[PDB]
Amino acid sequence: GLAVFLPPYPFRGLKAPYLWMFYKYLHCATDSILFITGEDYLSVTDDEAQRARWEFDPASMASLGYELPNAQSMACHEYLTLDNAFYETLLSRHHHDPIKSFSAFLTERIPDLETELHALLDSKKGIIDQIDTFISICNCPSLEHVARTLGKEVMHIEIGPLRAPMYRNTAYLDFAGVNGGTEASARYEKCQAEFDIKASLGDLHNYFLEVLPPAEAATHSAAGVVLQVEDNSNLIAYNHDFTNISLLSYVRQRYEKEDILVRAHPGSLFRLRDDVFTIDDSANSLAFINQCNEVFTINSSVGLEAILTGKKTTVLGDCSYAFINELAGASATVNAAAFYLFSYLVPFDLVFNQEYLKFRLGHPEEREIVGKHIEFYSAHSLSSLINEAISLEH
Amino acid sequence: GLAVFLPPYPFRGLKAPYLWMFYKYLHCATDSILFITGEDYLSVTDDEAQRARWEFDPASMASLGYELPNAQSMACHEYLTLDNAFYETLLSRHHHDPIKSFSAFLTERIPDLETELHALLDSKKGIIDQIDTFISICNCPSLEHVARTLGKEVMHIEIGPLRAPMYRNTAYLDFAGVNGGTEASARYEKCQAEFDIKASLGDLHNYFLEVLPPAEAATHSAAGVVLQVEDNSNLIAYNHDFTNISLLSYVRQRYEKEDILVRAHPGSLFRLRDDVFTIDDSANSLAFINQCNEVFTINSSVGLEAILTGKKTTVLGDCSYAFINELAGASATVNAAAFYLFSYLVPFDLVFNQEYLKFRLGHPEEREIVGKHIEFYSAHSLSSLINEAISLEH
Ligand SMILES: Nc1ccn([C@@H]2O[C@H](COP(=O)(O)O[C@@]3(C(=O)O)C[C@@H](O)[C@@H](O)[C@@H]([C@H](O)CO)O3)[C@@H](O)[C@H]2O)c(=O)n1
Ligand SMILES: Nc1ccn([C@@H]2O[C@H](COP(=O)(O)O[C@@]3(C(=O)O)C[C@@H](O)[C@@H](O)[C@@H]([C@H](O)CO)O3)[C@@H](O)[C@H]2O)c(=O)n1
Repeated sequence: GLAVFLPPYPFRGLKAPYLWMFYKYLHCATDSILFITGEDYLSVTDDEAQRARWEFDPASMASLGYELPNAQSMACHEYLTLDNAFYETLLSRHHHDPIKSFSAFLTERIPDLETELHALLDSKKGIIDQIDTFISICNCPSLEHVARTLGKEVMHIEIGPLRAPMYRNTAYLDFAGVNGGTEASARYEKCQAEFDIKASLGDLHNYFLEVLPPAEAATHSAAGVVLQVEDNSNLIAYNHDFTNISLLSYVRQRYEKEDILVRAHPGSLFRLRDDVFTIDDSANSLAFINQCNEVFTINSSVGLEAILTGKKTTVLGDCSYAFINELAGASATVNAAAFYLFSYLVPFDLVFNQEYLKFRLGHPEEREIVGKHIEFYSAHSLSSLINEAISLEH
Repeated sequence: GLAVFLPPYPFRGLKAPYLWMFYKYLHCATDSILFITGEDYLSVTDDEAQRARWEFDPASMASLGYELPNAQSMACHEYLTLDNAFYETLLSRHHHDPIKSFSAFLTERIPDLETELHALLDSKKGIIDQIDTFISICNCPSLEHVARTLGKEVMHIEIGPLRAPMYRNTAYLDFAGVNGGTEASARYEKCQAEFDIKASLGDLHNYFLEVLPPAEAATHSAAGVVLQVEDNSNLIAYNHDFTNISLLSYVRQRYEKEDILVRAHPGSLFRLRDDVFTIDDSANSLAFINQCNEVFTINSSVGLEAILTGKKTTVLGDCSYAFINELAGASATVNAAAFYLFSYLVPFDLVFNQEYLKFRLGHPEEREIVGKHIEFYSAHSLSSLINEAISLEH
């Protein structure tokens, strides 16, 4: 079966922080799977002092394609629960800074964590052997080390950078790292010679757009700045020490403040005062981007959007799509982006689909991977698969 | 004379960033002083695309006690100007992050900076010998190293944590460090035995309050969180890696979100969304504090305010006043705070007064220092000086 790691540790101050993926796996489940999680994920469903959370909102539920589990839905599966005192103990080893503790959880081994994991995984006999792969929603070297000892692979799975309703839903699936430490550039390097895509970057973008585009390229700001959620894993671990405020100061070295348009992240706790910069108020990030000559970001999904619409983009942090931007030729960039969208990214629902997971677990050729994504999307060389997908969809 | 260091480097994206202190020294000047600064501080006065800055606002001018210089006012003094390409070069040595470059400027030696300083300081003969002390508005180990080579002391001078109109204006003056690396705790340790202050912490606070207090201790939040300006020197260098967002997550480990009251810094670029926490909207930080049972801060001036009003205070960064909070007994805390307010802090105008600077340059006894501050404030042992000041002022 699948071993799904949904750590309960409330680093950002929220209990059961990955509850939406717990509900998505639980909704889509054909076989039993092993949850490695925390008591919180199980009791939130009945605790009334938190039904104002967004994972219980029918608009988020419909958008991610899940319904709330019931007693029978829970009982198909096995559960292993981590405890809190390791969390308390972890905080005190990092000066009671929960954000530094999160950083450590994302980027270093924690021996106590590993022992707890090793203990739960043979808490009952037969558990270990039934495990076909681990799935983790974030990088976790404690788990990756545990997985090596046992001979298990680790699929790192997260919602993608293109999302409904603006786009088809996409998801990440990467054996090395999600967001940080990814293998997207190395997968492309192995197959770049098979890519001869007869489309522009804009045509790639249109294939994935599910809406009429805004499209008012008239009136502009020389520079657009993308802000991110301040304590997102991207901004804690893979940011190269850039923050929202040093990103703005980066931009202000280069442009006067009258030439800068700044878009706060809708999900951030913080908004911009209407004092110094021109604050964007577009209904969506695509219409924000189309108002800017160039775009500056740490590692937000919106940077990919800026690259697919042809904009000069500066990417200051590590991310899965950076390598696309770093290519020289215009054609080289198109081919790298097409591999990215059609083969690195996965149609969102497949990463919760157990047979597609078995497929990826056999490490098939890039042609097979691209042919299975396009089949899902549309419901013979690799280049002609994509070229025709583009040509027919249009 | 005085050698005043007002670095022109626009780390926070603002030219002539320390312009208000340049205008305060220029207004108060009796003798010629040597400015070590940048071309920007001189041309801003005539550049019309920046008279919207707050240093030209008659309300800031009246509050800090200065008027704008004229041609004659400038001509009393000598000027030495730093150049920009060292700044450009510094940025590229820190991944073009201006906030990391600022951190380095505040906490490490920069050899190129030192050579530039050494060059300007004997650009003309006789400059060096006329220098009686350097004054710097922030810590700068390049300058401190330069000062040691030449045999000069460095006064670190900044606006204090108590400010008009809520309080008498105060200023910092410290030979080792301002904000970071201060000597306040070590000055107190040398004289603690001379301190027997017959007053409460509240009476200390009242001596400095210049307004009727708000005073509505009825209705409360278990926890108040103080946010700071995100790219302030305090939050770049002396913060122990705490940020506004990890401070909130620190508080959320300890209290539910319904028990937390959060005050953004009025000067920050960012305000809080009205979604998750109760956002304070008091007219001033004192009325915010009086609504909270305990107060959490990195190293904001408001933490001192919380300590003078008797509140349980948590201080997560380095600051000049921390040592007061770390004391055990109630009496011990009063005495440490009285030394802090009456002898560590300086009445704001004296730190621009050239004869008072000569006084401090002779390193007089704490009794002399306290007697000169109280004389300024009111216009014989150390304990009876303060006890009577408190008793008469009331
Ligand atoms: N200034 C911004 C930033 C984002 N968005 C919108 O918010 C979405 C997410 O972009 P993000 O910038 O990539 O958001 C974060 C981030 O802040 O870095 C937080 C959260 O989405 C989380 O999903 C992580 C990664 O998905 C972690 O795996 O990424 C975009 O696709 C876009 O719809 C926006 O409109 N404006
Ligand atoms: N949440 C806050 C923070 C501050 N203040 C008010 O703003 C003032 C400054 O407090 P600060 O928190 O100490 O402000 C900063 C800071 O953000 O740390 C920025 C700026 O004042 C600068 O003066 C530095 C030091 O003065 C640097 O020497 O300190 C307080 O005295 C108080 O009037 C407030 O009302 N609410």
